[PDB]
Amino acid sequence: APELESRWPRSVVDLIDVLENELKRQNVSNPRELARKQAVALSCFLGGRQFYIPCGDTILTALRDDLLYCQFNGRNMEELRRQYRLSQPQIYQIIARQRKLHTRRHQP
DNA sequence: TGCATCCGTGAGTCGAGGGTAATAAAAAAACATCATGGGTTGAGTGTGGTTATTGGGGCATAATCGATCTGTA
Repeated sequence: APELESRWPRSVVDLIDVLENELKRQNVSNPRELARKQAVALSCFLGGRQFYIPCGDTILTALRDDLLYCQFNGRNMEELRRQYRLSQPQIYQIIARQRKLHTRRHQP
């Protein structure tokens, strides 16, 4: 049965909902139809091929990282370390990185 | 020389329906041939698998402030 599902399109189905919950959350008109055509593009784009999808929050780091730099206010280095369960080295690194990032924004 | 005889000629763009029909023999055998259906090749498209990683975070080993009790005219 699992091996039967191995080549099963069940994965396709699982995805329309993955698209649904963000589209419904973002509140756009007509979830279902938008997401199915949305999937068809992926099917043609990625038909019959090995693909590494960035796994296990790697993208979510970048968004976790952006908010943290926004809440870094110069003396709360302990506060956001509890509330993200991160550590001193992590905090320092992200801080310096996003600081350079914004400095490229303010500076030409 | 006169006679009949045959052989090419003769506009131009345009439109709309546009196709119709006097008749007729059956058996048999014989053969050709395509049509479907079932089975080997074979030709794929399908799917997991080991091994090259390059940013990131991390602990060492160093370093430059911040706050108070002992020594010198």
